[PDB]
Amino acid sequence: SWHDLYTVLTAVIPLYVAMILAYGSVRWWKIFSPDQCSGINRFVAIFAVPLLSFHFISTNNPYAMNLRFIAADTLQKIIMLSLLVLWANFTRSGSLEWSITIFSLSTLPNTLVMGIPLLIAMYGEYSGSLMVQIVVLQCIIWYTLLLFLFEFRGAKMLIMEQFPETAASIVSFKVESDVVSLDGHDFLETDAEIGDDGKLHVTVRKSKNMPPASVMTRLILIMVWRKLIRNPNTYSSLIGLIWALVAFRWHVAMPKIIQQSISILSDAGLGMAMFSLGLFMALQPKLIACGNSVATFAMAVRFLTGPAVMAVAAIAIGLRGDLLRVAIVQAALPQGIVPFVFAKEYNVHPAILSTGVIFGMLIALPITLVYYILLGL
Amino acid sequence: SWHDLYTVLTAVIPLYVAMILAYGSVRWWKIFSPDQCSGINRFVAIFAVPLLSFHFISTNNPYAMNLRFIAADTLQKIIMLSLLVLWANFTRSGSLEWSITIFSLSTLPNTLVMGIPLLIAMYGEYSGSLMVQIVVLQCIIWYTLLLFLFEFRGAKMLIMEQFPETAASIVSFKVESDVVSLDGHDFLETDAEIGDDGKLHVTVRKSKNMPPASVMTRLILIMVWRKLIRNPNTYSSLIGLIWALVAFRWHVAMPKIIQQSISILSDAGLGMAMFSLGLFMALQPKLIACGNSVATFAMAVRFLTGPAVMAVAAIAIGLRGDLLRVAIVQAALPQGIVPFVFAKEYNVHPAILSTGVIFGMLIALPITLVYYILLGL
Repeated sequence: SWHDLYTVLTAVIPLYVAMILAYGSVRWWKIFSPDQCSGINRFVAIFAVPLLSFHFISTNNPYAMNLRFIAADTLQKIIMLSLLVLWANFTRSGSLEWSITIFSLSTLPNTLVMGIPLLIAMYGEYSGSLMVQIVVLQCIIWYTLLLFLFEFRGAKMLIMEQFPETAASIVSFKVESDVVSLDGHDFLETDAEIGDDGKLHVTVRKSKNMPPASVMTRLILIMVWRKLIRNPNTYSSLIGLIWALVAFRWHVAMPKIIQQSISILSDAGLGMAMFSLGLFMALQPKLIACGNSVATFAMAVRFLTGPAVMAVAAIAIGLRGDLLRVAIVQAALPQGIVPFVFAKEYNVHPAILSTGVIFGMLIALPITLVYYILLGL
Repeated sequence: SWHDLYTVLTAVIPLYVAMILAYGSVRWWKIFSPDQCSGINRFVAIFAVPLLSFHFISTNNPYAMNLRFIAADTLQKIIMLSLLVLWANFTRSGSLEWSITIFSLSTLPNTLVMGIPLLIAMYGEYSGSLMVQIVVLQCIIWYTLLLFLFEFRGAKMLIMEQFPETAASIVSFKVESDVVSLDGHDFLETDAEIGDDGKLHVTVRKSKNMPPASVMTRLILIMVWRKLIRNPNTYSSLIGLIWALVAFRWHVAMPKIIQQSISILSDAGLGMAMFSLGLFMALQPKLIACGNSVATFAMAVRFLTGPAVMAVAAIAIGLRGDLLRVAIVQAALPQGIVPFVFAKEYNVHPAILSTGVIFGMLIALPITLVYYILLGL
């Protein structure tokens, strides 16, 4: 039909209007300076996104989750991880960075900003609830797993570089409180001291053999804790989950004054998110970053492999009806912002992820509309 | 009672929560740089305030205005202008700058950001409609009159300084297109050429006698047009008024897609306005700028003279019932932002206006609550 297409367009165009307004304000009309845009982006990331996430999570009911949908979403990621492990361990071309980038491209779409309105327009409010559950799972688990992988890579790099031969007998790690990351952007020095028994201890502070897995486990856990304790998204997710649990357990209603206090800043989340995405689009030197072959490979992976593995897993478990379609449409969404930020901070193929987010936001309307039409027959 | 007090507090606290959040982010937790705050303020002023004003104006019905309320609001300003004229012309202590500052302090409260929610909570939606009408009148007329006065002062200063003796016989003024203001922040040079008949013409370009009023009228009109053509508020007000007229004449409904496109950025108006006010509060070196005596004089004028002249005019015309109270409560609101911006750009007592806006926002809750209680007996 065409009325449903008009409803989908009505839902999706205002986001693009905000994006184009920001793009023109920076590129055509020359209104905002780069550092002013940085300040707007900082405000958005610190305030508008965490409050929107809190508002979405604290309304979701954790006692009415759809088990099979979560099972399919987890099964596709298990399939992807298995494929990556087999490719990396049993082929000379495999690498950890490529595995991380492929996992991010093929398994982490943008569900918060764009997924909820588009899926609500396409199928209804139950699709919105499913997107909320997916966002909750993504925030609690998959972002934590990405951080685990990034911290493991950083720790491996530090161990390999600092102790090419001495790292054989290391058993303990010490890190000062001033250390916040293992990216390498700062001056990290590890003093070494001989133990009484004969082993060697190392202390990490700010200015090819493997030790046993226990010490890496401890170090990675410490780093992951130190970075989760200083991230607004973790606080938003945890507080929202706890409040949702208690409120749907004891039917407790939040005070109206606190609700309005949260909403007065939560109401700016979607428009400011799209505006900041437009600012990011305008600040880039050119729309396509990596190049023709790399960009077409990334776009093909994002818009084909994700839907393909989603279909395989969904018919494998037994998803049927509109739910199945929802999964496929969820798989074809543009790639998320949080993995892009992670790739920027750890500098693991940031150009490919930037091409992903921006060009996917640009060309998701034709691709998602085509998916909707084909699944509509 | 106390339930009505709780409702008023519920309406007003979230604004202060946003303000305090911004103040702490800049002062306590040190999140935003001064230029990032400037970028946020620029975004707010360019986008969020004009769109909020457009949304409010385009919904108002211009065929159902309350004539007597507008008559009282205009009568108080006529009284103030008459008092200022008598004081300035017939006393050696009178001045134009003092008259402008007193008029701004005593006649221009903040009705858009704070007046509408507070008055809706206090008295109902009809109070909101009255505040919308007041905002429309303020945007169309009184801001234009302020600009007329400021441009007249600038033209007088330029004429007096450039031609202490030659300005007697000037008859025509020419201004190049690059000139945007008469503030003096730029290099303004006025070439003089002798006419064929014998008079002298002057051309203004960017690097005690009075001429007849026609030439000042022409020059001031040209400058006012050149500045109204480059102000988002004028476009917002004009387009909103035209759309409201046609839509309430022919019962035309705006397309839903355009409505959502406007609303996605209009929804951030109130929270971002309060956030920017908090940023302004945090960026100042100290809360009180002018000093103890000047601040107490300005605050006393704002919170006593305005209500007093409002009462005089309202009982003079014959306002009775809650409407009368509304006027008084409208007169005790904190002083507006647009006159403060005007005073900043023309540098006419900016410290007093800054003290006005900030300290009035701080202590309007006790004063307005006291007014509500006393008028409630």
